[PDB]
Amino acid sequence: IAVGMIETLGFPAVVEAADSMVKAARVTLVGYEKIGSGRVTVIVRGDVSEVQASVTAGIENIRRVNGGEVLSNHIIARPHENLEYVLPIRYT
Amino acid sequence: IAVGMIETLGFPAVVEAADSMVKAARVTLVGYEKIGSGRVTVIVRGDVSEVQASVTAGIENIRRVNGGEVLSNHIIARPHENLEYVLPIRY
Amino acid sequence: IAVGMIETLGFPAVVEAADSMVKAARVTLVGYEKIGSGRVTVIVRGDVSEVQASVTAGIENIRRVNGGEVLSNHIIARPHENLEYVLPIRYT
Amino acid sequence: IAVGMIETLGFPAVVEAADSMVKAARVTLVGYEKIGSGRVTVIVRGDVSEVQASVTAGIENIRRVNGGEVLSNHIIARPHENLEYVLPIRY
Amino acid sequence: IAVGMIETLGFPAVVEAADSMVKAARVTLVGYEKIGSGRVTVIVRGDVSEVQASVTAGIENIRRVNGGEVLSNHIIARPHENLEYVLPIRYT
Amino acid sequence: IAVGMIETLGFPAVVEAADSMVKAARVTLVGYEKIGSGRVTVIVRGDVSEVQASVTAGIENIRRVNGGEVLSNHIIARPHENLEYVLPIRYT
Repeated sequence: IAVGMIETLGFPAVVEAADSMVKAARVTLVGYEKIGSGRVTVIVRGDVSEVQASVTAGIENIRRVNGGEVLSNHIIARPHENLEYVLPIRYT
Repeated sequence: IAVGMIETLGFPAVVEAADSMVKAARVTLVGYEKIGSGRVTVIVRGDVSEVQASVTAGIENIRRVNGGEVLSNHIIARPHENLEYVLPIRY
Repeated sequence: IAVGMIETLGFPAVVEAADSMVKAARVTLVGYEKIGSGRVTVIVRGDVSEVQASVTAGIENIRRVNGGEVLSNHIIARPHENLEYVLPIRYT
Repeated sequence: IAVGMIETLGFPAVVEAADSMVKAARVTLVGYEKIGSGRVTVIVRGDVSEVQASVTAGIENIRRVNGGEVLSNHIIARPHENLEYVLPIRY
Repeated sequence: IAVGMIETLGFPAVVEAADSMVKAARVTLVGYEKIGSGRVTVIVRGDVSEVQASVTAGIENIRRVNGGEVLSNHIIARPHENLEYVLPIRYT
Repeated sequence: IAVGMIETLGFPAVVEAADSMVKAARVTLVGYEKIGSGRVTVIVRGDVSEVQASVTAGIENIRRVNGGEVLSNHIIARPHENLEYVLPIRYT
């Protein structure tokens, strides 16, 4: 099950990211990760083509946030099961 | 139920943002989020017109905070229900 | 009941802020908030004129701190009761 | 048992580092450490040759993360047992 | 009872600050505060003359820490009792 | 009992620091301290000459870490017992 993630500077931009992602395709938002320096990431899971659709919509719609900025983004089609136990990418 | 958000650099400005928001319209302040680098966000919920009124007043009143600064802001008229269970935008 | 707050870069300056505020007028120190980046705020409650006296004394006396810096400050005369439940401005 | 570590700026890149590491060789991902300033490290354990294979693949695959950056990386073939009880490099 | 405080960038320098302070005079180290951005403060209590002796020796000894830096420092001879209940300056 | 500490920017360099220190002499690694800004310190205890040997090896071996940087370091031969109760330099 693919994982998609968008990392933004600022929390309003991240919420737009999460909303746009779950709206644009059949993905589940499973998490929100703060790592400091104002950097925050939202994580979704779903079929690779859906997750690809989600992430693309996310990066575009953040342009509608005043003071919005995307710092990074990425999709992994088939994450190894080891990640599910160590990183916060898992269904809760 | 719409969600409105103002992110400031500095805590005094966020308090003004929160105060102004709840006073300008029928919205509820539901949260305060710290993400580091001095960045703090206040979050309100309410009808989209009320939330829109709250956020514009917040951005304007932060200007009478000594050292106050708005970094970002945003409104989502109809956030997806999934957001309620993962992000701190909930009652 | 008014709320006053002074935000400094550095913890020694914030302690001077708290001390000067409770000394200069009839206000109660109710809180100390850290939001990262070395930014720290002290919060007092009291009558608006007292809180105004406190905050003014605070900003001046921080000039006596070696390496002291005030980043921001603010007073709200009559905060909405909603704030009491979400923000740490409350009588503990 | 060797320990391998890749530190990145940004969380998405750290996920790729972790995924690539466990896929490139017989290593176990045992941890994720945040130390502030956006710096995050993933830690694996395994035989030194496997760990060496895992870390080089991690550094290489981070390059297909939009906005990804490696800050540091390192392998210790035979870390001292004292490290296991103090640092998050264990189980 | 006076309070003295030295804030450094970096943890090794704060240890030297604490050590030097308790060795230079009859003060008690009561606390260590982290506020982010590498800024850490150590806090002692004692009579104002002792506390003054402790802080000046701290500032001076930090200079033999490789990579050490003092960011700020301060003494309050008679802090208000309200401070004891809100800030980490007391005997726990 | 002496205390030695090396502070690095980045976590991989700190692990090398800890490993090199416990390997180069008869010292115990007792702690790891994060204070933000990517700054992390490892702390060992032992006889002053051993601790001196450990810290020296630590700073040299960090040159073998890709992206490794030492920000500060320091040894205190005989730390005051007060520090043991306030700072994380203790046999936890």
